[PDB]
Amino acid sequence: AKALIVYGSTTGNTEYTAETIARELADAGYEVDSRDAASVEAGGLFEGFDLVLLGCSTWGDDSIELQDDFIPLFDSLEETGAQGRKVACFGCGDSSHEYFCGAVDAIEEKLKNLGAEIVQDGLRIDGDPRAARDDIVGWAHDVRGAI
Ligand SMILES: Cc1cc2nc3c(=O)[nH]c(=O)nc-3n(C[C@H](O)[C@H](O)[C@H](O)COP(=O)(O)O)c2cc1C
Repeated sequence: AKALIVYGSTTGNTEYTAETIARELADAGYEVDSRDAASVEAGGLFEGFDLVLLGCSTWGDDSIELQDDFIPLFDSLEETGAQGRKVACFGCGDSSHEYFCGAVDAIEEKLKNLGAEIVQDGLRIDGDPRAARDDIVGWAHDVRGAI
């Protein structure tokens, strides 16, 4: 009944993606809360939520880095209340890079170590998200059925 959507986005790709997802969940009857990573703090962030969706863009010149706003959260993921919590991940990227949506893997690896429960494989979007719109909607739909 309650979902938290936390996103880290620079050029607004991931932000558009997060809000598409939320419409999908709010439509199915969930109570939704969307938050910019810049605005939140890690201590008990997952408290009171049945499902969490975390999205981030991928950066870095010579190594894989997470979006700036997300870093603090990622760093203190141990304090969010992730053990046994149902999560799913997403992000925007560019397949011209070697590690296509490398942030997604990093987060997912981190969550499993914490004992989170990963409901579905992460959504990884190439180029412009409005052109992968049906894919976003498809995923939200799948996420829903995997609960
Ligand atoms: C210097 C740089 C490095 C990037 N590195 C990667 C990468 O390793 N893997 C990937 O999929 N995308 C990579 N991308 C691209 C972004 O993630 C992409 O432009 C994305 O749509 C931005 O998402 P946002 O608006 O949510 O910030 C990089 C972009 C730049 C400028």
